[PDB]
Amino acid sequence: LKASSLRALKLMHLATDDTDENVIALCHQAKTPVGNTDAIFIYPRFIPIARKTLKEQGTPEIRICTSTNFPHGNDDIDIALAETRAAIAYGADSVAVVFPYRALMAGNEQVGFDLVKACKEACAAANVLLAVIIETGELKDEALIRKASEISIKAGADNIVTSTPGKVAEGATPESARIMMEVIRDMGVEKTVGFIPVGGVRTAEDAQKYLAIADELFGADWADSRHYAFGASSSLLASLLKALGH
Repeated sequence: LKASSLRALKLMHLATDDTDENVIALCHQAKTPVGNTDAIFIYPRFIPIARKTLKEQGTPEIRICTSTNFPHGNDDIDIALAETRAAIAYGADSVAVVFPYRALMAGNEQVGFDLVKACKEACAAANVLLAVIIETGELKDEALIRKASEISIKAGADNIVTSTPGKVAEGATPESARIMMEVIRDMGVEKTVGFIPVGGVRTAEDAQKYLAIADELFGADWADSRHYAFGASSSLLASLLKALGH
């Protein structure tokens, strides 16, 4: 439980609305007595001040993740793309674009493909990772979750993500995480696509079990910081630190 808790802590993308003050506190929160989270997750406009804060406290390696087409997942590619370009300009390490899940649910699979592909173009050129949030809690159905993951991967997603941080009453479940990870396995893209459960993981016990699914599916070496991340907040961090004696 200690080994798993330290491992999970180091995979966290820590999130808190964001304000200058909140974000500064978040950066400090990411540097713990036992090590640093891999990243923080914030709105694009706070990327410059977070980068400064991280540098000043001597943790320049803590990455900054953000989101676009957020939180609604509308089907306007031009807007999603503009937002993604802006996120890149602010200095994002990764952009998580929200998939147009309502469009998919209405039977339009093409727009999700074109949207993700356009954003991936723009991120790849800037050496920024593109994650895709499919919003499993809105899709609900296994087939829709599989299809959104597949479309996302075919369009070039670097990571597939369950849910939008903070989405009321919606988060990763062992079932959705399993489905999404099976898509990665089945499509043969484990080297190039990672997974991010957002929500659903509140305890050290939870984190241990989630990682066990990853280790089971892909072997124990797979879920490094590039291929797995816990998108979570203070509750999980606190639980992990307690498991570790803080």
